[PDB]
Amino acid sequence: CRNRFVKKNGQCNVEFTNMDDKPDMFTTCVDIRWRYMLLLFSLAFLVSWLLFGLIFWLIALIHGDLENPGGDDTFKPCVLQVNGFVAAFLFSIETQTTIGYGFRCVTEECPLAVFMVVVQSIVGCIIDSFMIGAIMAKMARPKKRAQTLLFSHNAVVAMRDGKLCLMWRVGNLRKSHIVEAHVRAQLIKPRITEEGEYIPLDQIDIDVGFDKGLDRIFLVSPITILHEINEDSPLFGISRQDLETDDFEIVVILEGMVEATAMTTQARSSYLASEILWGHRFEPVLFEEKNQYKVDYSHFHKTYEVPSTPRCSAKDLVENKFLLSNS
Amino acid sequence: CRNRFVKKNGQCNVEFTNMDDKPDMFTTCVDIRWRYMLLLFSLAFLVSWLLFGLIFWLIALIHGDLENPGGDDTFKPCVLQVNGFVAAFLFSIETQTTIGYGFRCVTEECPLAVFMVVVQSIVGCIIDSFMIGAIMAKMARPKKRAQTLLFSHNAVVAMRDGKLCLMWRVGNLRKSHIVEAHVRAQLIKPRITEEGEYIPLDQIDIDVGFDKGLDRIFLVSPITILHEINEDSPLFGISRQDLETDDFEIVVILEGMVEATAMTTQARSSYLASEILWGHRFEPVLFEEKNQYKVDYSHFHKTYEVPSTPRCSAKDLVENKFLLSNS
Amino acid sequence: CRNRFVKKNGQCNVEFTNMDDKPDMFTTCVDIRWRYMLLLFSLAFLVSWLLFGLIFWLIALIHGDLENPGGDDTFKPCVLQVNGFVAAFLFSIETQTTIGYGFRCVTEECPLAVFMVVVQSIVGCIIDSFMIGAIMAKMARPKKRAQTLLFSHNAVVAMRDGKLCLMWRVGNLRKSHIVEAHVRAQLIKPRITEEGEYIPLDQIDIDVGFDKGLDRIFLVSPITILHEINEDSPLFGISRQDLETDDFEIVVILEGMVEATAMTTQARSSYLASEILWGHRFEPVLFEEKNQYKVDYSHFHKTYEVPSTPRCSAKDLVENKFLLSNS
Amino acid sequence: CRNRFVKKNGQCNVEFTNMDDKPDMFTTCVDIRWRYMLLLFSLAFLVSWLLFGLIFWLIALIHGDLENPGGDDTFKPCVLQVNGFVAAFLFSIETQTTIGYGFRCVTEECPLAVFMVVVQSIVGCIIDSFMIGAIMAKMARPKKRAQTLLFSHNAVVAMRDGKLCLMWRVGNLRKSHIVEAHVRAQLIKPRITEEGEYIPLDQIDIDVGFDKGLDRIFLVSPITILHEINEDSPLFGISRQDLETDDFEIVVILEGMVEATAMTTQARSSYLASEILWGHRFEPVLFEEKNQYKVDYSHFHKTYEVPSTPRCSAKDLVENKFLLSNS
Ligand SMILES: [K+]
Ligand SMILES: [K+]
Ligand SMILES: [K+]
Ligand SMILES: [K+]
Ligand SMILES: [K+]
Ligand SMILES: [K+]
Repeated sequence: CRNRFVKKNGQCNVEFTNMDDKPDMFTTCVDIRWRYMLLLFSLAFLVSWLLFGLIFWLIALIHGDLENPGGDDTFKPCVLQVNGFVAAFLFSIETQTTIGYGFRCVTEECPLAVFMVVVQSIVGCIIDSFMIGAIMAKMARPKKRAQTLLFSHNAVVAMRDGKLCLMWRVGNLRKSHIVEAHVRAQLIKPRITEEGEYIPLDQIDIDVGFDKGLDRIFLVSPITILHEINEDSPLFGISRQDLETDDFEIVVILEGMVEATAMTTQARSSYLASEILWGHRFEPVLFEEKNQYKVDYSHFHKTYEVPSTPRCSAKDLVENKFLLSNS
Repeated sequence: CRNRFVKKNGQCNVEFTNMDDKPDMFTTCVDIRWRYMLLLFSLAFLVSWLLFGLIFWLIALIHGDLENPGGDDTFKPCVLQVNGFVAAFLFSIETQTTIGYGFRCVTEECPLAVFMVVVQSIVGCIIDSFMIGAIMAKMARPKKRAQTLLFSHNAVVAMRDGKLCLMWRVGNLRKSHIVEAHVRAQLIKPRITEEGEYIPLDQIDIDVGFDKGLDRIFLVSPITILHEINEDSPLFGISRQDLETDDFEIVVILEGMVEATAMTTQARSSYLASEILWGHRFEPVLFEEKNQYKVDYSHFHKTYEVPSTPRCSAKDLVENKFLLSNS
Repeated sequence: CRNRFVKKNGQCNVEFTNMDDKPDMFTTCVDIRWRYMLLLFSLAFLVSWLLFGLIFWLIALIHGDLENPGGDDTFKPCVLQVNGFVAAFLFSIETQTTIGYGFRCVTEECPLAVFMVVVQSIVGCIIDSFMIGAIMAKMARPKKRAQTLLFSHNAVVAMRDGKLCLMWRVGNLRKSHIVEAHVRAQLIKPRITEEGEYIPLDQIDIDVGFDKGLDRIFLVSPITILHEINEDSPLFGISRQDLETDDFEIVVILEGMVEATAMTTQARSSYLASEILWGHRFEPVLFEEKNQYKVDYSHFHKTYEVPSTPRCSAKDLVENKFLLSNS
Repeated sequence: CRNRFVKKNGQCNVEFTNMDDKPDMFTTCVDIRWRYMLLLFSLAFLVSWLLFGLIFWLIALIHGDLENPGGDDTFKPCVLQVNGFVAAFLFSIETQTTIGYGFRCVTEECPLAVFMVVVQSIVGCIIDSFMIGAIMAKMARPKKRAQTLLFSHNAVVAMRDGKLCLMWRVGNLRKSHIVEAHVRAQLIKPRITEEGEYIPLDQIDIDVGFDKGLDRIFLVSPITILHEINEDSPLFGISRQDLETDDFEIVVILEGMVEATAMTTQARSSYLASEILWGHRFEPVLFEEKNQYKVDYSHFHKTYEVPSTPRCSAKDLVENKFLLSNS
């Protein structure tokens, strides 16, 4: 009844508080939402359009263009047809977007106006490039990527090849592969060291074959991950009855390079002591039909009872062999 | 005669069925075909062009512009020269593309029309950016990348340095390298555990040197991968005659970071029991000519018989030594 | 009092000198600062605008356009309305930016002028593309990325589970995870080999569990890294009093794939002999409140004394057991 | 005198011949040279500009526009001011580039002409996007990236800590780090197995500490890589005199994730038997000056003689100890 450290869906159940400070662009960019980033960029356009519009309007005002927007034989405006702020605003937009309808058109008359068109051209170009890049950042780096990996709802304890094992099933929801895929597991419980030190949650490795490289998996059809419960296992002393009492949690991990997303992935899940099914085995999901193999995923989470499974702990199992040898 | 789990070309022979649900953009993007994605984008242009065209047409209609498109001394249209829907449509296109010929040109007269030009400018800019990004997504993340790695058509069993070995050849088709390249192999067969549990396809590691780090290869010219068949090998009890009987499959893997594609790669192949050549050795592909080394790839798949190869299993080989020692 | 090889913040304290030579674009690009890269691109625009402007001006000059910019019935200019260098300059800008107001407009009259517009169009397009790319390079590859990982200010020496240990704490400042995270540590001191060879700084591994795969960590809430001090440890012979004398440094590393930045990361820190707190333990940062777990980061760096901690070295600790056994 | 398998600069000395076939875009793109890719894109522009120009010219021809380009009260051209092929060509360019000067301007008159402007707009947009992407491909994936890692010109054999060792030096030419850096080495020679099989070049691991994880290095200042020559070493039986006779090659590798280029890297070099200096040691490159450490890279390749170095092989060294024990 303690609590869930990692949720069934992989989400971690911890919140951070009281964090100190630092007084980056790429991370900041991908962290913001679409609607806000698009609002941001449209704001960037408006502001720059309005700014230059204001400048061209000032220039026109001072030059006397407002009273002679089309010019004549004796008089040439800085920008043709700026008759007021709305016109200046339009000329700004038309310049920066590069629409350039041309009714409002810069002339050779004013160095400053020519300068301002050069500047706005460069700015408009810079802004666009930043928008193209930010849109790719948030594009190729989404926070929501759909889980490509499935863990079974339950783990189970059963005999395989003379050994009592903790077992859980992993699967790939896509035809795409996972490169250099490998698995890990941890038992999560609080504990007090013999020296009296309290460890709120201790993370204790569950051996899935790392030392022989057998934690490395080639995952096509769903695979059943195996933990042999032995002297070195944290579950060594745990019997079926201990299970309905004990408060602990097992975190399971699958890591690898997903050929779809191109990025290294960590898929997570969790089994509470109460979510482990003793004396059970998974229903087979894999079937061969003539020319081809098929996986039926509706059997993925399903299990069946194996009543011949011993109800004592692995430690009892071992100790009993040594007890009936000597006598 | 059972069936092929992995095809010679690396393709996996399994199909998934009965999958449950989830109710992403980047993955969705790269999964669609070119012609459809290009059709999609052209559709995006049409729709937005038609939409704004419709809006400018409504504005023109209500303002009375249709009857005075060029305006006069007493009357100024919202957008010059919109005389009907085709003209409005053109003005829309010309605005969003930023072509801006200028015959059809927005004026200062109508706040709403100016507003709409601003909006369309932003939208056109957003659309373009998404097209530039999607085209890179599908660009830098192709599904068809040409296999850069070659496995020999056959594996073989022969003596090397006093040991009976399973051997197969791998090669790089490019001058480009593979960083942190390493190999793996698995024997694939169904089996029943002593407890009566049926495993439709069990995946059993074939030791290629992982424990000594010898599974790690520096691949320039083709290399012959070696599996010593010993007590711990699944092939320990298999003789030449067992081979023409037995139903099983060996999957071979090569993983590494391809310096060409920049992405971590898994190259796969398969050898059926019937595709393993007992008492054979690969023809050498590597030759030194004066100043330089050359590889002749026409010898890559070729093998020759070594009649002195023992036809008994490795287990017989060992057991026989112990049988002629003691006597 | 020797010196700091690695700073507390991970920065390395070494400078390179007397480096020889090589007589790339992507690296060169990301190495330059924003303001200089933006200045660079604006310079690229100016230069190309000025160049073509000069060319159109020459063409106009030679054709006689300067004296008849608008043309007439008997005479057609190469580019309409180029009346001087400022006009030519404007036409250049208007062409390359694709603003194209159209008052200055190329005609069918001069093959060379048409040619030049084609060329400038291609160049302007090339320049833009390079600017869009460079801006992404520097965008997705920043030098300043905010440290996502925290090391405790101090390490400590205390008993855990019957063993004297060197301990330090690591933490993730973000809810984002670290894929395939693992840790390392080194003792840095100069030394002289028995053969008389001087090694200015020798880097000696501190065992954090690599051989059992226990150097691999699943990091959610802060974790305390453990080095058991034993026969094989460089700290085996070091007591509490040796600590206030000895001159040495311990470098701690955490490597992994950060799910935020998408890139493989190396976080670093350092503990001088004087920064190690003997007979101390870290304050717990992790607390369970009902439905959820919380981390209080204000306790991250904090420690408390454990007076029962032995002040002798691990070697003394061992040797003393063997001394009181035999008697 | 045999030959060089790997050049001092890391380049591999092998050429492939007689390769079979496959009947991708991203790889193909980055493989082509700049000048050709830029020529390619400019060709793409020309072709599309010429094509549509031809179409608008046909349309104009058939409509009768060539004889009335400006139109009048009773007659409206499909595109204003197309008076011939040069004009049509200009209108094409002006449309696709989106310059849109506007002297040549499409009208509402011809559905086909409007259609063609829509099509060309989409095509021009597609072409541009492909150019922006290809330029990034070749941008972020260069073939020439400057070597960031240096190997010493020579290896050496000397005693360190009671053991005869093969040694070579590696260094980072940049302040940038290498994440998860690790080293490897191989002895390359042809050999004949006891069964009579010829291996043109056999690649035999040289143990740099892989089993203890000591092949993993934290590289700041140059480091001297160590191979202890022992029973399991291929160099076990090699003395100083054997060195001036023997024909063999040692390939050295350094792999890691370069924080600069963001990509996993393999740096390579080679030492011929003749390039190994027996009874030598590297000059120290690292020096501490007060507040800071410095590396002098002009000492990087330099070595000095250690006359006390034994000239016999490691095997002799061992065997001699056992010879003077027993007597
Ligand atoms: K334009
Ligand atoms: K334009
Ligand atoms: K125009
Ligand atoms: K090991
Ligand atoms: K990796
Ligand atoms: K225009």
